[PDB]
Amino acid sequence: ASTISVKDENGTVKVPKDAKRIVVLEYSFADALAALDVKPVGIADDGKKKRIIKPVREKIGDYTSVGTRKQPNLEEISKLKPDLIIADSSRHKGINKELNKIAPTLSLKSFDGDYKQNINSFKTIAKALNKEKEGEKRLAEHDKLINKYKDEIKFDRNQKVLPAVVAKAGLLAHPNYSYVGQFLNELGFKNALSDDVTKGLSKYLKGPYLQLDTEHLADLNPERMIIMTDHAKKDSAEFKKLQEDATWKKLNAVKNNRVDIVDRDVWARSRGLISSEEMAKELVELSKKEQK
Ligand SMILES: [Cl-]
Repeated sequence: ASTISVKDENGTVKVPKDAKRIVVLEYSFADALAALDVKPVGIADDGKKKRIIKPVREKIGDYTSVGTRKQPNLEEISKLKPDLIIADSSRHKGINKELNKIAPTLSLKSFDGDYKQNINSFKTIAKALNKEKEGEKRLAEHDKLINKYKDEIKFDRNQKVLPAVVAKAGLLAHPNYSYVGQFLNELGFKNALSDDVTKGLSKYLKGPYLQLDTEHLADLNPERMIIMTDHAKKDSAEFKKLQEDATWKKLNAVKNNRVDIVDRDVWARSRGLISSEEMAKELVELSKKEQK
């Protein structure tokens, strides 16, 4: 057994050179494999086929679900007898010992990784699978496409942007160092949540995100909002109570038609090359709609 030594979040991992059958425990890792022409044999898809973004889903074809990302089914992982497991360095610390009994396991950033960190995980996966050259070519293609979309997004970058999900009668905002915040910065946007602003709102942190009630949204008053929801729906009970609020109606982004509701699976959960390409493409389309 020859191996390839790579670094992951726990140190060195010796990956067998014959690794072909791979179980992945986050969506970004499934994108990484598909980009490299590898079909994972198992995926923690939360029991929802639609959670794997369409172009990735269709490329991979049939696979076996190993259950939720929160609590993967180790019986199902062990039954697959994989060559390699790719686990999330934040989600899967608890099961790491058990996973290592089953197969060589890489522990890589996804859930707690920003845009660049997710890219890096992709690079580690490419190296682990003796596909470094293929990964370089794919990433050069990706970067060229992202920059092409950047140039095609017509929005005025001086309109500061707030990316957020809906939570508890307000917005749970993704700050400038989040995956979404950093990606928007890559596209030349200015996050409304500057470092100073976020410092001044930190008593409202809930882990990685900032809870903003309508009072604090009104104070921030970002020129643009991107609200990520399941199925890109805007008629949930929570969001409707928010949209009915008097302070909401006075917001600069609301009055001026600069609030866009986008798909949470694509924008927040996927964290892949294909999904970030689709996020950028969507911004181009939105920016080209009848100005009105
Ligand atoms: Cl997620």
